[PDB]
Amino acid sequence: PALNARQQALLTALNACGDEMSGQQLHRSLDDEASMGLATVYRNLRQLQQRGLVRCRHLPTGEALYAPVDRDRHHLTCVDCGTTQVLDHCPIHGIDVPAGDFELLFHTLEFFGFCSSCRP
Amino acid sequence: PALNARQQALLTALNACGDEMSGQQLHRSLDDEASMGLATVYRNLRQLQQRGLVRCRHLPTGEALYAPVDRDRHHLTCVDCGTTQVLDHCPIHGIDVPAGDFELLFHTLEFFGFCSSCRP
Amino acid sequence: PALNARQQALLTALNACGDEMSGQQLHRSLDDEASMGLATVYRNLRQLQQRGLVRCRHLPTGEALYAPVDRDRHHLTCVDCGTTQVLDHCPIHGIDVGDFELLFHTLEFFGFCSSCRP
Amino acid sequence: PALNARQQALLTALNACGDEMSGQQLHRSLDDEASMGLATVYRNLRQLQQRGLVRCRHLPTGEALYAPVDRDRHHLTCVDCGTTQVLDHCPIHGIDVPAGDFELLFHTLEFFGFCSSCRP
Ligand SMILES: [Zn+2]
Ligand SMILES: [Zn+2]
Ligand SMILES: [Zn+2]
Ligand SMILES: [Zn+2]
Ligand SMILES: [Zn+2]
Ligand SMILES: [Zn+2]
Ligand SMILES: [Zn+2]
Ligand SMILES: [Zn+2]
Ligand SMILES: [Zn+2]
Repeated sequence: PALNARQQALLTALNACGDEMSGQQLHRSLDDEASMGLATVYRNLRQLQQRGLVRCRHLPTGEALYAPVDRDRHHLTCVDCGTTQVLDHCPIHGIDVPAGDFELLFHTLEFFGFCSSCRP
Repeated sequence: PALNARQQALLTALNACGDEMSGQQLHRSLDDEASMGLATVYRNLRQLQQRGLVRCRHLPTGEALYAPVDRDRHHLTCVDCGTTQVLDHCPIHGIDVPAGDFELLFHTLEFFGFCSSCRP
Repeated sequence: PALNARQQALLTALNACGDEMSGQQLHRSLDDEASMGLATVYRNLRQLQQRGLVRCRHLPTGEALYAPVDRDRHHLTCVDCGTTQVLDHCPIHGIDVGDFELLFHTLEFFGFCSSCRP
Repeated sequence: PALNARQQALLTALNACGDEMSGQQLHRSLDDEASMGLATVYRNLRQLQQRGLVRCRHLPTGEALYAPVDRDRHHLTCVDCGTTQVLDHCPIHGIDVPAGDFELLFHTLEFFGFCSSCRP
């Protein structure tokens, strides 16, 4: 098929941001011309996800962050204080999973531990 | 300090399930001898997480699932229909983190694509 | 006979744990002073099994789980995802079964969980 | 799904043998027409196991033995010398588990003790 105007506006906003965006950040980024209700943002994000055009991950707090499917950024996160840093590059280096008759689009990879302040 | 009786009962239940459980599923799994209130389950889970004895991740739905920290099971999930399969083996088994005094506990690795039924 | 220090340390650890333990979990759980190589853990477990003091079962993927012989817990296991529930009671309690001396039984159920059933 | 030619060849060989077979025994049983690599045998057995079309049980040594899912044979085994005898019939007589939202396929039932030679 082809993208409706709301799906196109969300993909444009996700591409324009250098980072991931929460549903609320994405909602606040829309100007009058592109404006839609918050529930409409989430519905249209879900459709973009089902078409494999948007990726999602959750912070430890449960907040969802969205990005274009091609943005493959991974983090180290302290399980105590939640402090987080981005990895320089993806350590899988584009290698394929071993290969079950499943068409692969992307991976989320997140590392968890204790920062200097929190380590026992 | 050593693990109290409630912390031990939760670790036992998470080990016995062979996979992961939400806080509500963990609560429903406890036998008469291990049973405690739901708020007690959440408080004790949070403590186990902070001690690095339990790992947590979020499903695409935003539900939080818990497992023993050493249970390292990854999935393929269809972004269209939400069908999921567990991988028999971790494809990044033994990975080190690249580069200042951060103690690694675990990684979350999840693959997303289209299943046989959904692939265009 | 009587148990050597290594056999006693493994039986103590299996009794102290509220559930079954893999050989690797048992190995990691030992006190520093009683610690031994993983192959030594397996050799000593095999001796405890031969004396009828420890029971063993295998997960579908081949991992061995050990417990005191007296712990008679049975499971429902999904053959797809490996999700498991313990049965609250033994469903063959009181079952009947020359010169074979019976010590214990393993009883394990396999199927599809709600998520995996097509 | 449906069975590929390798899955069909393994099911045929397991049905043709009067009892259970290790992956290596199954591999050695295949004729020129049905032959495949050992790793292919294990991969295809694992798939059949996950689909509930073959049953698996482990000898005390850890060796995996496979059979058609409907073949329900149980044993008496000496824990000392490993000598084993088959039970003349299943004493559960097809009775169902008590009955959560779980579809039951089969049971493994194994008895353990000391043979005449072994009790000290
Ligand atoms: Zn921290
Ligand atoms: Zn990556
Ligand atoms: Zn690199
Ligand atoms: Zn699908
Ligand atoms: Zn892993
Ligand atoms: Zn399952
Ligand atoms: Zn029993
Ligand atoms: Zn014997
Ligand atoms: Zn039977």
